[PDB]
Amino acid sequence: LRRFSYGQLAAATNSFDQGNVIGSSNLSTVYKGVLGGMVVAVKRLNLEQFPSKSDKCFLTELATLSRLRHKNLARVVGYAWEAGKIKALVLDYMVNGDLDGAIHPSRWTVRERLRVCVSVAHGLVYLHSGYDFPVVHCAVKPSNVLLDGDWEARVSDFGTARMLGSSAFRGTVGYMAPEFAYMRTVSTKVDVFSFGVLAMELFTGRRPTGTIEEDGVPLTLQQLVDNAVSRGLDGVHAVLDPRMKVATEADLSTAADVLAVALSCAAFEPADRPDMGAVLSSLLKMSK
Ligand SMILES: Nc1ncnc2c1ncn2[C@@H]1O[C@H](COP(=O)(O)OP(=O)(O)OP(=O)(O)O)[C@@H](O)[C@H]1O
Ligand SMILES: [Mg+2]
Repeated sequence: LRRFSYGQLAAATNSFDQGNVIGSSNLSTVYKGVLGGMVVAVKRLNLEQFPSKSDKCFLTELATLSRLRHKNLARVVGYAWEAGKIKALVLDYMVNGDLDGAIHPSRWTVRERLRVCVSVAHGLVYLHSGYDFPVVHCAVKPSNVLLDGDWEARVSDFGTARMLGSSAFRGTVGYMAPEFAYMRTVSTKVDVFSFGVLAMELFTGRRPTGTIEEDGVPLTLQQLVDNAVSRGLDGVHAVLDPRMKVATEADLSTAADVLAVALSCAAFEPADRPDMGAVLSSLLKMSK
């Protein structure tokens, strides 16, 4: 875990040039950087506008990510920490962007999307039980899944992690377990829920925003998928991502099986949700 200066990160990011921006939110800007010539991502918190959650998310990401390692997790290289000037994480650069960009001939066949689910599941199994204490990520969603030079998925963005010991929901709310969104309850099951929603979006191509139908009742992504799965393989086909090739029985059957797993993950009651271990198990049977 190297500590970097402002000047070092300024130089690496070409003076934080707009053309090096590879990612943005209200709370941070992520820059491509080059330090032995190692390519990195520099996640720079927005200290000027949002000092106190910049601090919370900075320290959370730094404390959490510096203790963890796994092939399906983002990797921290170092940080810069100069109050009032810069707080930044220096991360392994992931050349193929994030899963949100990948979702919204194509490489993203049913098998390749199943592979991403498996990879993310490995990351989440490690978070929940591979370290000395369970780490709950709390923001599982496609924009927090990055892609390798080998298109291997990596769980990223630990700014909301906790260590234990038109639309229907806009922005990121559609990914959140109800007990997490409404009461900030944190358990490993909140990540199981979000993983279910991620998998649904990955195979339908639909953000989990949902829709207010015209009686004013919201149709969640989960309910859309539940209705399709209940209508059999032909129902599932109707709801799958139109940009995804679904030609063989095997590809449709595999996608149907993922959505059935995703529906169990997104159960309303936390106790009805499987653990990530059983989720991984189901997905590993489906990669055979
Ligand atoms: N290591 C990395 N390599 C390449 N791109 C990255 C990396 N980390 C982040 N990005 C890009 O930056 C975007 C946002 O970064 P990140 O999610 O870490 O912080 P955030 O924007 O504050 O979180 P959120 O978007 O959930 O509010 C990602 O969607 C991704 O496209
Ligand atoms: Mg974040």
